[PDB]
Amino acid sequence: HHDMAGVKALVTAGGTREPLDPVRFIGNRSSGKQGYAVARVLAQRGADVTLIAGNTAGLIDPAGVEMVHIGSATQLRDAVSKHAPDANVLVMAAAVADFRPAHVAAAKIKASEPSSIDLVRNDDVLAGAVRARADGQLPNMRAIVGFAAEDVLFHARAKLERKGCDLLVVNADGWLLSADGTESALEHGSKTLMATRIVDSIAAFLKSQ
Amino acid sequence: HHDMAGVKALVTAGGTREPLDPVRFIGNRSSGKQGYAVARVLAQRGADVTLIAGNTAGLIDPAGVEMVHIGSATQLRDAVSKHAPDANVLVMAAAVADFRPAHVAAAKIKEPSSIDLVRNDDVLAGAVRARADGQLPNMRAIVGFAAETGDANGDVLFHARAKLERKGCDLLVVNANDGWLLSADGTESALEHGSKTLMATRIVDSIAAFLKSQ
Ligand SMILES: Nc1ccn([C@@H]2O[C@H](COP(=O)(O)OP(=O)(O)OP(=O)(O)O)[C@@H](O)[C@H]2O)c(=O)n1
Ligand SMILES: Nc1ccn([C@@H]2O[C@H](COP(=O)(O)OP(=O)(O)OP(=O)(O)O)[C@@H](O)[C@H]2O)c(=O)n1
Ligand SMILES: O=C(O)C(=O)c1cn(-c2ccc(O)cc2)c2ccc(-c3ccccc3)cc12
Ligand SMILES: O=C(O)C(=O)c1cn(-c2ccc(O)cc2)c2ccc(-c3ccccc3)cc12
Ligand SMILES: [Ca+2]
Ligand SMILES: [Ca+2]
Repeated sequence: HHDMAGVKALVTAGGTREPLDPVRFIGNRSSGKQGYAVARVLAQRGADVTLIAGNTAGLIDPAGVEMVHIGSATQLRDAVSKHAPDANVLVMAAAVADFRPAHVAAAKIKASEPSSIDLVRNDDVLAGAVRARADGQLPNMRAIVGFAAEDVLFHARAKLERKGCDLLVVNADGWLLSADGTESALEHGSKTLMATRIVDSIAAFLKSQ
Repeated sequence: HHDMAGVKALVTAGGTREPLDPVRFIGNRSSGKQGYAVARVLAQRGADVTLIAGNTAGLIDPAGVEMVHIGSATQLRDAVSKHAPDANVLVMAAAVADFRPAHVAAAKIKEPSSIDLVRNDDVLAGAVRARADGQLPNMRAIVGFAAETGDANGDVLFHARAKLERKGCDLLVVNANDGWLLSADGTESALEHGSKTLMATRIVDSIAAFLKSQ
């Protein structure tokens, strides 16, 4: 029915774009459609949803959802730090870029030997939240959900353990891993059907607390 | 009303994406909207339009336009080499990536090594040379695009004119009034801002004009 009534949820979706200069960047192919699906299903089940959106300009804003638009992985981090204290549930569906150019040209780049692009690591927003909650800075946080693309279960359970989040959605082959040792598989169906299985898992996790 | 009837037009639009692995890539912010609008305005005036499209702002295939979807700059070059002998008009509105990664992983990449790069071919320049070398007998108009600005190395117009001269195309459509239509005869025409549809009309009108002089 409306099991997420009154629940404050913060969702990230899409891929980030790390500028090389004002027009070029490093991007990824994540559509963010799956992240929009969870936000939509959450708003559909009563949650007060805020959505931070990356490279998703051609998607429809989900109904009833407060939209936050970002560009790079660092802008996403700032937006998460800004909105996370108000959330009871955080869903990190963005394909956040793992690295960024070490230098950003303030102008568009233009004849002999090609340059290489030095890289620097971007901050792990999901770990930083897991740490903030463990440091008592996120008293409202009842659920932190991560995503992973990957024996997948070997990599998946190891990644769930390293992130320290409450649930890991891997391949969304597709599985719902709980820190409780629960393993469920995600029947590869529609993005709506998988967004229902995730929120089913979230509402379920919230009740055990 | 149908001035491009019987004209075979080959159009490129959008930005290319140069893969590092299956999920990451190097791209640019090109929407493809002006390139699609020219393809649309060409087909509506009777042309047999083929549109080679890379990354766009989520644009819809125009009706009555033959679509070819490409990813990287090398795939765009191959697609243009394949279709150019049949085209009478080439409109290179795509932002073709000048470089691509030296190595592509077939799987994703879990300290980091920098990204080595290798240059991509200049697809528009190769078309100008092929026609000047007689390999494109049907090609009557070659059109390039440029987004230029004024900097410590020269005013926008200087950069724009230099780009027309180095490329050697018949027309250079320059954005920066919105921009310029520079012809290979030394003709220069401001591009008045309008919708992408209206500006596509001033462009095709310029192309039709050049084709009449040709
Ligand atoms: N800088 C980053 C990178 C990832 N994540 C989040 O952590 C999960 C990681 O996804 P994954 O693709 O596995 O990224 P990595 O943890 O870096 O793993 P790998 O590089 O091996 O793919 C996702 O929820 C993503 O939103 C994040 O918050 N900040
Ligand atoms: N590898 C490339 C690069 C550019 N172009 C084409 O050439 C025209 C001019 O693009 P532009 O990038 O403006 O020319 P460059 O010489 O790459 O510009 P710059 O030297 O300013 O970077 C465009 O129509 C584009 O489609 C191309 O065909 N192949
Ligand atoms: O030099 C040029 O004329 C030139 O176009 C480029 C130079 N870089 C570049 C070199 C080294 C580096 O560290 C950072 C950047 C480019 C990067 C990307 C693109 C591109 C990609 C996709 C679509 C369109 C354009 C084009 C260029
Ligand atoms: O079709 C589009 O709108 C698009 O994406 C464009 C990509 N380039 C482009 C960018 C860099 C480059 O090196 C090569 C090509 C453009 C250049 C000019 C214009 C344009 C021209 C006239 C009026 C309005 C816009 C539009 C594009
Ligand atoms: Ca990653
Ligand atoms: Ca260029």
